[PDB]
Amino acid sequence: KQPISKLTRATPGSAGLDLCSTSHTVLTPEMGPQALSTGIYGPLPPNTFGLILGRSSITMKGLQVYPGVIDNDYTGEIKIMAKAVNNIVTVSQGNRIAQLILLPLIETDNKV
Amino acid sequence: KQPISKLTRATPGSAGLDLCSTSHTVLTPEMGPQALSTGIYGPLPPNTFGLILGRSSITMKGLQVYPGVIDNDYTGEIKIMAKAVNNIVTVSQGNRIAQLILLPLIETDNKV
Amino acid sequence: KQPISKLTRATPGSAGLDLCSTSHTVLTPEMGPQALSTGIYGPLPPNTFGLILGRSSITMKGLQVYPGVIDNDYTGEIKIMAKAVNNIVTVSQGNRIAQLILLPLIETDNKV
Ligand SMILES: O=c1ccn([C@H]2C[C@H](O)[C@@H](COP(=O)(O)NP(=O)(O)OP(=O)(O)O)O2)c(=O)[nH]1
Ligand SMILES: O=c1ccn([C@H]2C[C@H](O)[C@@H](COP(=O)(O)NP(=O)(O)OP(=O)(O)O)O2)c(=O)[nH]1
Ligand SMILES: O=c1ccn([C@H]2C[C@H](O)[C@@H](COP(=O)(O)NP(=O)(O)OP(=O)(O)O)O2)c(=O)[nH]1
Ligand SMILES: [Mg+2]
Ligand SMILES: [Mg+2]
Ligand SMILES: [Mg+2]
Repeated sequence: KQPISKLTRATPGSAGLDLCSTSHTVLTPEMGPQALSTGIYGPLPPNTFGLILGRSSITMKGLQVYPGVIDNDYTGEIKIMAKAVNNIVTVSQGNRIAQLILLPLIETDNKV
Repeated sequence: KQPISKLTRATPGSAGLDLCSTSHTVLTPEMGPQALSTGIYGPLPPNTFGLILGRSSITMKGLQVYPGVIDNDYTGEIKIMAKAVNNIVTVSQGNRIAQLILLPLIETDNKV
Repeated sequence: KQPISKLTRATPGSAGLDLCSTSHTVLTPEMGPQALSTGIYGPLPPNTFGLILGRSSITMKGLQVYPGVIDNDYTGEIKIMAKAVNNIVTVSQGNRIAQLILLPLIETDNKV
């Protein structure tokens, strides 16, 4: 297992940490949502939660990433939920497919 | 009407407040986006805004929730904007279909 | 080029800055994702990043906006990544098609 801290940013001002697919995978529209492995695991830094979002270059090439919420205390593997929009999409091993954004986790009095 | 404060978190580290559908609804791909009732109303806590996002277990079962922005001062009913991706999806009353994330509302000098 | 500061909010409590299309464009489902011009450019205020999200009235009319991350130091044109869901969608010049949300950019020790 590899932690969040192993992820990298494209540039200092890049909002997201890049997430790569660990397998070669082919996706077609009729397959619907698929969960792609990353080999990267939660949990997140205290007081933060994560959002998985698409990279625009990948979205424009026809692979939609469904935004996903990563809970602060999640300790499982971060998977990318993805669907081919219109056409056959081929993802190669180590391709940068999504990005992880970290956001503040607001406290509320909501019952847990 | 029920306020945000009545919503619940799965767990202390869960980023989202769960949103349930108040009706039994069937969705097919050809129907396009549908607004599902929740019986839950704005407004939000001061200096925050909301984002409606899908639950991953639901996304992977073929129901896409379109991310929605809930404005701080919205006082209407929070509805879930949803679409069946590929197949017929059946939502039962009280099923947890989406989640509400609260985020800080940044001030800017943009004209209003 | 026009900066972010020229954008406007619907109302004081509106989380988003409105983004309008600079061209008349027709979209059909088979076309897949399209990048719509806005004539608005980065960069963003220090310590913030942007998220492009759909307006709910537009989503419910059948035009999906793919959430997009705007990096702090992006200096290019902000484009709206959009797809007609089920039907033919016609976007007119100056129509409000998306919104820009500003969020805090969290610092991490991730290698850049
Ligand atoms: O795209 C995603 C979304 C979620 N996740 C993981 C991280 C998060 O902590 C966990 C829970 O996600 P959701 O709350 O959105 N799913 P759900 O509500 O269906 O499951 P649970 O009831 O356990 O919260 O699933 C992913 O790995 N990828
Ligand atoms: O998924 C959603 C998205 C928005 N909303 C509500 C809450 C928000 O305050 C209100 C406005 O949403 P948008 O700003 O995204 N819609 P639009 O720009 O089309 O309407 P308005 O011009 O009034 O802001 O709609 C939902 O109930 N569900
Ligand atoms: O919907 C979008 C998404 C991104 N963008 C721009 C702003 C952002 O700074 C830039 C990078 O977006 P992504 O990081 O999501 N794309 P990608 O990872 O494919 O490119 P890069 O490797 O340069 O980061 O693209 C848009 O204009 N519209
Ligand atoms: Mg990127
Ligand atoms: Mg959940
Ligand atoms: Mg709006």
